[PDB]
Amino acid sequence: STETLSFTPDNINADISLGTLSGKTKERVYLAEEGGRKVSQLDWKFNNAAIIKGAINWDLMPQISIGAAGWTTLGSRGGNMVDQDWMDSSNPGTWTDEARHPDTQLNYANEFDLNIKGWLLNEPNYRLGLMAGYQESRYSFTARGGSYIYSSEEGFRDDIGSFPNGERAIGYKQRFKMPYIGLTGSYRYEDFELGGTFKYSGWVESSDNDEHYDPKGRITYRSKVKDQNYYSVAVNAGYYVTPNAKVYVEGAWNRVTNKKGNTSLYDHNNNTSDYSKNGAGIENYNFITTAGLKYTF
Ligand SMILES: CCCCCCCCO[C@@H]1O[C@H](CO)[C@@H](O)[C@H](O)[C@H]1O
Ligand SMILES: CCCCCCCCO[C@@H]1O[C@H](CO)[C@@H](O)[C@H](O)[C@H]1O
Repeated sequence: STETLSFTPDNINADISLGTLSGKTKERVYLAEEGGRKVSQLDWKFNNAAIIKGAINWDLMPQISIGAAGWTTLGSRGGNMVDQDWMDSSNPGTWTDEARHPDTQLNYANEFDLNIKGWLLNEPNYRLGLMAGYQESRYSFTARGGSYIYSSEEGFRDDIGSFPNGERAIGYKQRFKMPYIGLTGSYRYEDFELGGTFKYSGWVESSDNDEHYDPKGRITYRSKVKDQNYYSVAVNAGYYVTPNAKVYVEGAWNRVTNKKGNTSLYDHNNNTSDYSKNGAGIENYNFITTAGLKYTF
């Protein structure tokens, strides 16, 4: 089993699949000089965005395998976005302004992953291995128009208006660099196979770019968070239609826990910039449902 000294650059298997990606990311702003309370929060979300997913696995030795994976959206997907503010420092906890944007879309999203697997168990009917790898994912959104419910000077959720259809918009990009460790495995009875994979990271580095388009309030925000936590849980079920062709179905969840980081503001109008330590926060989570084929050459 895992105690067999040999080399097999010959052992390779490919994995191609289709499915959907659903998720949500929360963009937060904090005021250091005010207890570090939350003052802004943008909630970008979207469901069933079609994606193509694939992997190439090299089972070089009984002890270790190398793998490269990736997925990307197959076109855009309309979503939703909500922007709230807590301008009342005497009542932080209840939002004072809420802007809704149904006209939002996930322009695109993708991810690649390179890893190594150290097999603890490697038999014909069951596999258990440690993992170590690196992943990078990107997201890009755009919100347009929408309605609001702001708070006047001496009022509260009174200034209930509406935005110019298509005007004032916002662009939001993100990047997640994730070095990680994991556990993967699968048991096989007859031609049926059940498997799972778990990932963890405490070294995540996320960064985002928020574009506020409006020849009036045209600002650019940039944030970066470090040593952020990441968790992932995936499970699959499949059948060996042929000795070396597995048809399978899979479900994956993953989360990036919120943490504070630094942010930089760029006001194009006044050509003024502003830096604020621990002024930003970033978090997200995703659900990936997929089905496909794993061919072992
Ligand atoms: C097999 C891969 C097919 C990829 C094609 C995806 C087509 C959907 O893609 C979408 O089409 C819209 C209409 O033109 C555009 O406005 C969007 O920007 C684009 O993302
Ligand atoms: C078989 C594999 C098909 C892959 C289809 C890829 C279609 C490319 O998709 C494109 O990705 C860009 C990201 O840079 C987006 O900005 C574009 O709006 C999107 O259409």
